[PDB]
Amino acid sequence: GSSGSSGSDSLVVCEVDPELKETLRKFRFRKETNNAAIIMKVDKDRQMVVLEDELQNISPEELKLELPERQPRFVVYSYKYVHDDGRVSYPLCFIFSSPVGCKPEQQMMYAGSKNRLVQTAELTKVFEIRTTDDLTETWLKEKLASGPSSG
Repeated sequence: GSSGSSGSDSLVVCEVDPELKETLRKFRFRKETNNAAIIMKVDKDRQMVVLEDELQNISPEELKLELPERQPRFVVYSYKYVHDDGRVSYPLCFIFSSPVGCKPEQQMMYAGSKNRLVQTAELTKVFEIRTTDDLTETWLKEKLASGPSSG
């Protein structure tokens, strides 16, 4: 992690909207049993993270399509992993949608509030996708299984 440059230690960290905070607490304990995703954004007007969209019964291939191509935002995908003996749990993870074609003025808004939004949802698993394309059934199940491959 050398490639890159920095200067001052401060960003435009945003708060965790009250209307959203619940969305997370509920998502983690929702009355569902399928794969669902939650895309949240940050309003520059209220410098606070607010829900943007919520899709249910969607695969790791559709979410990537729902995401933009040059706009940073938060995304909480809930996959369903099975065992074998007859046990299946849904390992909720935090998918940070951060493309390489967006502006450094916005990306920061999410890069600085990311920890805040995540910490709010209480997600022990957080991943960063360099691009929607990355968000693939595999690239996803790979992180859950047991860490990705190299890097």
